[PDB]
Amino acid sequence: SSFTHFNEQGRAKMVDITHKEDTVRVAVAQTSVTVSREIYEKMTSNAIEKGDVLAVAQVAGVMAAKKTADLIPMCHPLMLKGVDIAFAWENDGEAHKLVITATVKTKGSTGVEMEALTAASVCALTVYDMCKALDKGMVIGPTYLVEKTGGKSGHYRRKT
Amino acid sequence: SSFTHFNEQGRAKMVDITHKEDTVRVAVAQTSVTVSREIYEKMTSNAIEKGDVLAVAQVAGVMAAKKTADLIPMCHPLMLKGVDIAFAWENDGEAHKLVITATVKTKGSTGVEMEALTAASVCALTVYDMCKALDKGMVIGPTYLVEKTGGKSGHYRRKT
Amino acid sequence: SSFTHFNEQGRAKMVDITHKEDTVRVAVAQTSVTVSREIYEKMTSNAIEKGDVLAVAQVAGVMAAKKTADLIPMCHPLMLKGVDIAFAWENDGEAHKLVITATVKTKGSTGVEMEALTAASVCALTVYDMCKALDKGMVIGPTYLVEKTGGKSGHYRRKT
Amino acid sequence: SSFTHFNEQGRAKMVDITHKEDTVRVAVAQTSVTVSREIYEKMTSNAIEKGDVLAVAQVAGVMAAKKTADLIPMCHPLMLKGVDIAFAWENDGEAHKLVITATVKTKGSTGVEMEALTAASVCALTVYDMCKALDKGMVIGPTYLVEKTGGKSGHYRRKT
Amino acid sequence: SSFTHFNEQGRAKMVDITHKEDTVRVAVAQTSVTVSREIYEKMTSNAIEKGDVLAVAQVAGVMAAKKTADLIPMCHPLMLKGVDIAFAWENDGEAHKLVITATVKTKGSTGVEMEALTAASVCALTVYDMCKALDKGMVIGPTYLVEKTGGKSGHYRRKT
Amino acid sequence: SSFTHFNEQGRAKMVDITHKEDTVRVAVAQTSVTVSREIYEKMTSNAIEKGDVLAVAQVAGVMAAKKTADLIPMCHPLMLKGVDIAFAWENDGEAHKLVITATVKTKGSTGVEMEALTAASVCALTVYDMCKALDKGMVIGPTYLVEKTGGKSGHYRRKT
Repeated sequence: SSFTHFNEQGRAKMVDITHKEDTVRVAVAQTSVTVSREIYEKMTSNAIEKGDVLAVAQVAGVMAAKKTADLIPMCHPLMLKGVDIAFAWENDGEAHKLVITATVKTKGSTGVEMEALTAASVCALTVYDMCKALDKGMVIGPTYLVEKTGGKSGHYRRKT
Repeated sequence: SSFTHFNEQGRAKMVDITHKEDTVRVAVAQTSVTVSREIYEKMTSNAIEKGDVLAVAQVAGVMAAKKTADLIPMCHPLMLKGVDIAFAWENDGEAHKLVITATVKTKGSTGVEMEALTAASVCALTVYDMCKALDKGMVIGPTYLVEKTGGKSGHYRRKT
Repeated sequence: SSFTHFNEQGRAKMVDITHKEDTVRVAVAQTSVTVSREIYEKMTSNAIEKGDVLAVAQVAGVMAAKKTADLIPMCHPLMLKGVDIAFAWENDGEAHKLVITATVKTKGSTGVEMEALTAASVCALTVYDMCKALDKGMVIGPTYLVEKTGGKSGHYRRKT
Repeated sequence: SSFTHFNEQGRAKMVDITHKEDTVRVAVAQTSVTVSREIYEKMTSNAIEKGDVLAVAQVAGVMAAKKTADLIPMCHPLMLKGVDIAFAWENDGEAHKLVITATVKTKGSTGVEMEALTAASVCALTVYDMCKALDKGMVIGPTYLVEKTGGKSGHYRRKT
Repeated sequence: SSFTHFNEQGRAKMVDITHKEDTVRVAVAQTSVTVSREIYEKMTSNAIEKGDVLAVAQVAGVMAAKKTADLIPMCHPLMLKGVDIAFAWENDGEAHKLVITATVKTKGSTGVEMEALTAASVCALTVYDMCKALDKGMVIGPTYLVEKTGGKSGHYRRKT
Repeated sequence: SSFTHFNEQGRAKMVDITHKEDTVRVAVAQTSVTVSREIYEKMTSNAIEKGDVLAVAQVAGVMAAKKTADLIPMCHPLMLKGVDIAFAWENDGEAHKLVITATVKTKGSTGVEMEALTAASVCALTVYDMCKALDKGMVIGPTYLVEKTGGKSGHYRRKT
């Protein structure tokens, strides 16, 4: 086993994928934002705050998926065919945990794990930006790959 | 207490900071990447792999700090005065944990918490991109604010 | 009277504003999207379509204000202090007309008319993108400046 | 009929077009800029002002077509195969009206209506930026789709 | 003497300029494009080719000045106050040489040498892009700083 | 022979390549940075300065290849399949000359000469940015195309 993102001189390169074949590739990444009770309360009630934080974070996440190659040095620029995000409130203890799941799809010679991970990361950062006025102690993550299909390494799926 | 990023119609807005005063503001954010033993071994030895993953991730993180306003919908575009990142290998158990700490500085009417958090997040994503060929099970985070100075809310510092 | 955006050789330049003074500047721009009855009905009822088109368009508009200098060749890159957008349904006849009003604020040596106009334009384009599946005949505009304050030319205000 | 840009949770998503087939797609959009007599005179005579406003606006429009996915939240990033813009002075009354027509072409599973509309919009905004020193009362639009070919909805063509 | 763009760990950082004072800074950079006789002939006659290559290259150069921080890893994002470019045909022998001179101005705690150099470089690349259909043998450069004012290192001026 | 980047009205357009066929295309560009003895000494010894300038410049160059269409007005946005850069110190006299060679690969209907040239140019500019603290007299270039394969004009190769 060995790195693929370094060249003959030990420096970063964008791996040549010219020969590889084009297949349907999908990647699912997950992260979360743990928040204070106050933040959870204001995000789940429209009694006073009618603003939708998730709608904004969703948009940021989708747009981030498209900006992945602009942010990750060696990532290839791809023609994403689809990007969607799903939210779910959970309770990792007594604290409220917003779980974020990003799914990215494409047709090409390279996976979209980075696009999914980046979409999830920026989605979380946006939730943080929209709620930080209430509390700066919010915690993002862990962030990880849930699964990916297509490509050489076949189907990947985090064990649970 | 209340959200600041929503307008009179319950939709997202970039808060007007015209009246606020310009002061020295700093923000420190932290995250990490937990990796397999193989990834740790190849990143800490130059015997075969001479490529520097941290050098690439560092560059990505600094550039991400500058792209923060392009990624986070309601963030103000700022003239960052400084951005630096520090790395440290730790052992959150028997697994190797790369700790990433991003520090951002500026002079203005709004904090740089998002710039620091974004810098740290993309730095981590880049480490993941550079090592994923070896293992897709890497875990990023938790990501959180360590401290921030300047501004209304005074000095913030996560308790440890 | 004469152009300011052309140089000694008759080609485009970014006008030097080094000597000018920094003052509070605001700009308000307006546009609209005329839509079919079906589009209006689905955007104003949550009975089936619960998606908020305006929330997405609002985010796009704010982000576009920040990208103004990236899109308009000779515009100066500014540290926007605030950006907000307001919506209102009107009836320019028997057809439904969504009126969009973008307000941009800053502190500097140049106005933000372009930022407001661009914010409004992209906000409208986003409404169009979100509803085009229903009808491609939507009409955007007219788009124009409502008013601007600060600067040499003093206070401007479109007569009505 | 129903929206396609919203997901199972009522939030924005980039529609999956993985299954669709790749065909030749074209889109033509139109807009205009109504200007004062003075602006028209200086743009149509090289006696004193030799700067070419249309050359600058043309460049901005083409570049905007490529930035469409960066500006419109749910638009797919495409490999545009061609982008061209045409100008024509008209007289919508006694006032001078610069008509702008943008044509975008590509080969893929999704239309380029947004790319054409965005190209036209930014082209107009650039004309406004280059002439605003003379008058801020310029009016942009209406902006609309003239026609599009390829895709499910077959050939579209605005009736005149 | 020592590098300023590396941190305590030997990796890239954006130097903190928080303490420095804000002064008027200017930078002038120069480059050129050596072309074949055919390219020179078509660029200097409107008999058949009426397209203005310099107008396009000028726009690209100005826009590149603004994108400098997006391209150069450790450059600070600045509020440029002015950007202009000048062209001149010369004869570095019997071959035609288009000389490009970019001038950038700002008010801040850091010079704009990179903005001027980048503006000149992209301006040249654009001339190349517009004429490559005629010949791929065009040569760009040398590219260098002509002079800079303001800052610690005082006034710099290349000896001739 | 004639320009391809101008339309029927003598203004810039992105040439339609819809009909052309997709083939493997490669482009190799070269440039250099001539530096003072002091700069060469600090870049080739780790005795004190352990920072790797080439690692940073390499990353900037690869990322610039992907940003080519954002910088060069009429360039088509492509799905680059590979980007690599190679360095070599030479002595164009008694002065030290860092030679930079960028290779870009893709599969499509248009060459990647601009991507290679842009990658090389920004790589050089980054070396300059990282070393300018030591000397502002560094000279970049000449920059030129070494060779390109695929496409109509067949195989191109600069004579030496």
